[PDB]
Amino acid sequence: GTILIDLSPDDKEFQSVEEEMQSTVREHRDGGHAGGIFNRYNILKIQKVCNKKLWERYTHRRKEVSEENHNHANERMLFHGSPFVNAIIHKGFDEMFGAGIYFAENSSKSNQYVYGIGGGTGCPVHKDRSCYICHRQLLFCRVTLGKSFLQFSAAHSPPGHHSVTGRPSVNGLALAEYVIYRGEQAYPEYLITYQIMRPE
Ligand SMILES: CN(C)CC(=O)Nc1ccc2[nH]c(=O)c3ccccc3c2c1
Ligand SMILES: [Zn+2]
Repeated sequence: GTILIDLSPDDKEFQSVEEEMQSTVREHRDGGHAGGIFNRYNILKIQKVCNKKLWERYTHRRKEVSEENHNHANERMLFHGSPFVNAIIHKGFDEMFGAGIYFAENSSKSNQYVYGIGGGTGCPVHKDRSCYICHRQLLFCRVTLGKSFLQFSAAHSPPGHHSVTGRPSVNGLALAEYVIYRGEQAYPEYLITYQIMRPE
């Protein structure tokens, strides 16, 4: 029962999401090996994901979490990159910091997983991990963290916790990464279609 509502570029909801994509790009310690070499994206399309089943399932668990955490869901908007975005938007999320589902504040970190682990073999057409041509897709997701276990960084949550926060302890300009272990603690709210852009 998933529908995808296309947002117009002049829509304020389109604009606030593009600005989160763009302003959270960083350099990566692999010099672009996994995700490509770029400072910004070309946003081709932003679609709002509407699914009543999956939404109700998210909100039910969010209420459970907040009740176990002094009425605080600790809800964030985070990026998720995966080859299986198609399954995720229709079926929901299913089952470094464990065997959970990973999310990032840096859009460019999630971009490293679009074609698979460590960027896989790159795009299906050119086998190029820095392809400036093929169309990529990321999810921008509403995620319930509850009480998050702090991990200073370079299955189930820990007892009494609802998620893990990977705090970058060495990396200079990195933002945080997060892990949940219950698929129903995240709702995929926007599907973003884009290309990475070659520096001039
Ligand atoms: C056991 N690991 C090789 C599996 C793994 O790394 N899976 C995986 C799979 C997909 C992932 N997608 C992300 O957007 C992401 C963002 C920040 C950190 C990790 C991820 C991410 C991680
Ligand atoms: Zn390509």
